[PDB]
Amino acid sequence: ADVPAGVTLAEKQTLVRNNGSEVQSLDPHKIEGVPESNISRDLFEGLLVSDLDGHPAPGVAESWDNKDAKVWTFHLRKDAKWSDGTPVTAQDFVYSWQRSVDPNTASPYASYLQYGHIAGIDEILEGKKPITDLGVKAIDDHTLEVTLSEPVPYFYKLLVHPSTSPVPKAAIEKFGEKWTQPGNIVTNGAYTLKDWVVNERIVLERSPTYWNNAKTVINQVTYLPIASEVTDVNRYRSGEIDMTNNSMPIELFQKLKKEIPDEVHVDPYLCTYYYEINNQKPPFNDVRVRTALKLGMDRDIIVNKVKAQGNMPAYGYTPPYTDGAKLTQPEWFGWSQEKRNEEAKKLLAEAGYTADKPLTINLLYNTSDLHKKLAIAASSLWKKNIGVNVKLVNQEWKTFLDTRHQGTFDVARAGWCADYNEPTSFLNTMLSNSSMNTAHYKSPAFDSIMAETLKVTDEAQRTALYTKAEQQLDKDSAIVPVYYYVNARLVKPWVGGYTGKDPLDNTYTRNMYIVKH
Repeated sequence: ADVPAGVTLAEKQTLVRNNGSEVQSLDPHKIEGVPESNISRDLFEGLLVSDLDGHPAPGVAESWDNKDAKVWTFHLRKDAKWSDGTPVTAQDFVYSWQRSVDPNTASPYASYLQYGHIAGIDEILEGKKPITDLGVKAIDDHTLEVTLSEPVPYFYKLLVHPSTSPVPKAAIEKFGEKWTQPGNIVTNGAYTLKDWVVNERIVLERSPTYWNNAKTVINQVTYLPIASEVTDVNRYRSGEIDMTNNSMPIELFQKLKKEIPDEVHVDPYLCTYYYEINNQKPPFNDVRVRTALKLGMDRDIIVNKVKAQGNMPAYGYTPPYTDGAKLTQPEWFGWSQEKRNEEAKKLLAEAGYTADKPLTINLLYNTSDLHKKLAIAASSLWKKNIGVNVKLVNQEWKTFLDTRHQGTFDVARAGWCADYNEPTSFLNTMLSNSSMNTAHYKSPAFDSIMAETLKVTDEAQRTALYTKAEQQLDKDSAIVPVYYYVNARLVKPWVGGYTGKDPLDNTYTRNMYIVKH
């Protein structure tokens, strides 16, 4: 943290944040969600971190080199240390990345380093080649060399993601899944784990072995797992919570904005709210049925509910403000809803679903006051607009994510947030082979467009291809875009170091401080 001149720090440097739900895991290879990443960024530190503006900055690596954006060499800082005093080495990263891509690990982010095209990865992910063939090596204890199968100019931007953080071999092998328990866990971020009470709290405490501990200010941070936005705000107003989750109660926003205007932060956020269709679940294996569902949704009515927060109605997957995106709106997005509804019902009839023989589907969502209200509106809209009957099903975060990977759902509320600020962070999740493809969308044509993005010579051509990717995704009605996110949360006046200027919102507790109050 960089505390300004004049600021008087409080004696008690402690922070309470709502994390929104109970984490899947504290193992960096077993996570895929925002809540999981939030805690992971305090506990483990990779080669690079995000600075306050979201730009990649030195983490364990203090400097780095690249040849032709294909061989990357990272010089690791000599004082990088684990919480048990031992050094963080190149060898740690080799072990960790290998573990990330091992089929036996079953990481939901197994495909993340394949987004960077590390040599050997394709056949390792399929179980045809051993993990030790991965193109990552420890040249010496403090020099990590990564070899890619082709130039990837943005490869370095991936390396801030927690799935690329190092993990402690000895704790994992001694304790298996219990390695992340308070007595067993070994960490290399600014904090370590103090306490973990399921469905109550996770308490982290400052770790003096952290190389940059001298700059850390907060001594203890508590993360809470409260899924109810309304409860989050209530416990904020009564003094328990210092920072809410970035999920507002629709109905309370304007009142908050009127009563405590200086505590309401609203910033750009590179995430898209959508209804993910299970493309492998009949009848949604029919492009006509998916298209009907996409067109029949009234984005204007949904967005109008959160209007005060400034959300924009969505026409695709990749947020239009993503670095490197110059997206086009498809023709259907310029129609009236009436016209959209008429098209949708004709499509349904072509597929054989009529007024007299209507479709009933299940809409899955994760427990949340916001998603519930929006799901009730979505069901009502679909019934009235295109004659589809929609039943709601709610599941807790961890299980919700499980269900979507297992494919035991029809349609699901979903939100995806960039992991690095470049359109492949989104588009690579719809690759046929991706560990993150919960839509179960498989288009050889799409995959082929994405393979072309790394064969072109300049960034303008790459940008034009990302637009071709989105157009293909839309032509296949893989998902039902709803709205582009904003990052809206409550932050107490004495909390310092929250700038909100990173559009991916990768904040670190080590950057905050408590002003005397």
